Amino acid sequence: MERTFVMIKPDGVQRGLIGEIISRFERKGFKIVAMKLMRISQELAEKHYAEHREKPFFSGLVDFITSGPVVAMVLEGKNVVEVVRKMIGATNPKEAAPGTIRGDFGMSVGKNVIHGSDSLESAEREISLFFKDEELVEW
Amino acid sequence: MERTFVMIKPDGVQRGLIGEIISRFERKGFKIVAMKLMRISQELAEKHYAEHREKPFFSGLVDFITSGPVVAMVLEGKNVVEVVRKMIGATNPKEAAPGTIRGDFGMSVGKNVIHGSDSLESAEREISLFFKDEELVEW
Amino acid sequence: MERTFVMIKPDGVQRGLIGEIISRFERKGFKIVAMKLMRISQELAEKHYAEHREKPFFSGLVDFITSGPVVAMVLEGKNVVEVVRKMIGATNPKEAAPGTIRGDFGMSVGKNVIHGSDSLESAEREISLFFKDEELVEW
Amino acid sequence: MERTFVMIKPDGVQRGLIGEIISRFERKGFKIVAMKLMRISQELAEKHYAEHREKPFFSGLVDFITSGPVVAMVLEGKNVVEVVRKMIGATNPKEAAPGTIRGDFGMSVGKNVIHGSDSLESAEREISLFFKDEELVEW
Amino acid sequence: MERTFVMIKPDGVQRGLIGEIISRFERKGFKIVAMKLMRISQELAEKHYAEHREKPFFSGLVDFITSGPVVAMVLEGKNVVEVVRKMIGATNPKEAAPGTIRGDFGMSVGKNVIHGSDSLESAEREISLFFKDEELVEW
Amino acid sequence: MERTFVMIKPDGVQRGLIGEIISRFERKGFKIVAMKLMRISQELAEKHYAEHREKPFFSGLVDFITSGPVVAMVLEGKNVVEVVRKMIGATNPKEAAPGTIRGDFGMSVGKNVIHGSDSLESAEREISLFFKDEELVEW
Repeated sequence: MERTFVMIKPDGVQRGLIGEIISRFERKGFKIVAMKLMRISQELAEKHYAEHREKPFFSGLVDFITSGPVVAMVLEGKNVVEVVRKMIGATNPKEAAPGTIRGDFGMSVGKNVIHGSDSLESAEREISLFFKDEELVEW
Repeated sequence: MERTFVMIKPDGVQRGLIGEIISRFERKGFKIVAMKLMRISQELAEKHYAEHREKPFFSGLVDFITSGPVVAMVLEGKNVVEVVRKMIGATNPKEAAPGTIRGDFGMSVGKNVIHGSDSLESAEREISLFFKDEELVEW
Repeated sequence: MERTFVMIKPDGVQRGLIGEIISRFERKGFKIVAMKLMRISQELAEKHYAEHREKPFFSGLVDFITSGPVVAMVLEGKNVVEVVRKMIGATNPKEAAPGTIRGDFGMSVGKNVIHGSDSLESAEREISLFFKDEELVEW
Repeated sequence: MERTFVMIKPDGVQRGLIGEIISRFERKGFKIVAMKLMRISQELAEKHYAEHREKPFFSGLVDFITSGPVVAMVLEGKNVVEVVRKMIGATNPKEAAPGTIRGDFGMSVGKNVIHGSDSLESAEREISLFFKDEELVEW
Repeated sequence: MERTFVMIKPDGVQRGLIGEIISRFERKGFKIVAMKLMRISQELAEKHYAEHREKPFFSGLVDFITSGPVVAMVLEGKNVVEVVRKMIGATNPKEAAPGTIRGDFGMSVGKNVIHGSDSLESAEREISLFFKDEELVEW
Repeated sequence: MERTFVMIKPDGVQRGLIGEIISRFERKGFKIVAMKLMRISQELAEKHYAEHREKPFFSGLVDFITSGPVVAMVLEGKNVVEVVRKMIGATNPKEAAPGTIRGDFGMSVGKNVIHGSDSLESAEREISLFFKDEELVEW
């Protein structure tokens, strides 16, 4: 059954938006099957953002995801990857539709509160990267 | 500084109240310094409820608490143990005041949505039981 | 099992509080087993308020209660009568506790947004008065 | 003055979404002029869904609207038919815009929480089908 | 740093929507740097709506913004003019996207709850018109 | 008729709680008859807190209250002073009941989010201190 990775970023955590974000996913009927508050190491951040490593300001992108506690989480349900992407909305919070997490809360592209996997492929990669098998919980 | 332990129980998880509960702690200004979704083992459930092990409802407690995922968490702030207990309210949701978590959501004395340490000592025992030091996160 | 009667009064209806009120009962885990929007007749209003028919505010009660649509409802669950009364709070919203329906929304002793049966007997009388058996719905 | 028919489906009712849905319509300024909790008979369901009778899985569509209590309701206000359609959003909750009832709550096309009339024509037909004249209330 | 003018119109004020509107802007991370409850004079209304003076029903447009207290306010933050325009949504509340203030609350074009500046140019004009320099507050 | 004074303090402003606070007063049915964002001057802060000027925390009070913008407001309605005090709750948020403003949001006795007049006399003094007559708005 389909799963996606979500990270509540340090700005989401620091601004007290964790409950609000989770409620949106629970109201929508998804299952949290893994979740933890953590601090992301340098290495892990670079691995996570590997496809961005030759892009402008890579290190400001990394610096920021290591600048505070995040909530790492795996959601399960039908069309979860795609549905979570639409609930989160466009990377740029000015362009993200109203009613999306980024349209309603995000302050800028760099401070856009939350990440969700792009694709089936990147969900599987991000889930394996952040969680061991034993951290997944059945329900 | 002062820390308390909170558990969103399987009824709170299964009913989609994780976010709402977390939001009350965030709006209150507390800092989540550790958090995880988990399944509680038989042994962990018995150590946690050790004081009630001679009571005739002990199997009802244990079977319930290990029946689905819970969210375990550590909260930090001034008077956190006392303040969190007041926010959660009386064990029996029928007696819990309106505006408490148990008063607004609990459905029975056993299905009361959430637990919070009841003293300084209980908070130290419970945090030690549920978390290793490495799962604690400085902001 | 145990049932109580609830009426969202014409002020609650006219101010747009039906959903909010219903949501508190749903988040609390009660089952709505009968519900309807209605206009209360003169006769129904007098039978309902029969005990106050010698009081000098009786015309104020009756004219108010039959002045716009109400929502009549039957709620079911453990301790529902007592729990619903506590959720609704004291008759005079000035005395009702914060977090109650009357404490959060009521504007005067007469415009107090909502009624809930005050005992087992009162709940049986009121349900009988407002609903025929065929309007009861098993889940 | 324009009216539309809304049905909160059994999944909306069973998941405790009745207040939330009603609040969205009351915040938007519409009047509930009829409402009831009911169970839909086989006959009524088939009549309601008559235009679908030669389409795939008709009977799964019927089976489901009879599988639990629904809330039947008539809303009144300007552009109500069309405005309610946009508030409810696309039949498919994956495609329904964020901020719509189906985008925020719906789990699938079959479990999409709510129905609202398509057209002036089908509102008039659905209202007559579910309500007698005396169940409409003036305000 | 960019600023925009917002007016909560008399219908928004009269329907108790002031907190809700402000919360949407605070959740989005904007700063209120000026705000007041006031009554708009005839002169000020005509000046405010000067570009509409040769359009149909100008005086009904004016009559209405003078028919009750409004909240005048200046918001500051990045892309504030444009982001506030999208949060408020299309002038016509039937066409305004769900999740926008006008899509969720507005009853009609004339009763559309709220105004926000069109452009950098009209923000500067509307701010100067409603506020003296000393009413702006630094933070 | 009866009026009280309310101040959303700099913690309430800086944390993004203005709307939420205002919404509780609006849902309660009170009329805002004057309101403004302001910076409080040293002198205004000392006159307001005159009774505490010999207490060792007086500098902590004054420095805090003049440390960022506040929202000053006048609310009108039956029993407004008493009712608003109950809604706000006890000075020390640890003692304030759940469902109060201070109980749900206050983080310390000094950072308690909000002030409301404590008597009829105090309300007259405070309204006089913070507002000129011309800032009062009849609905």
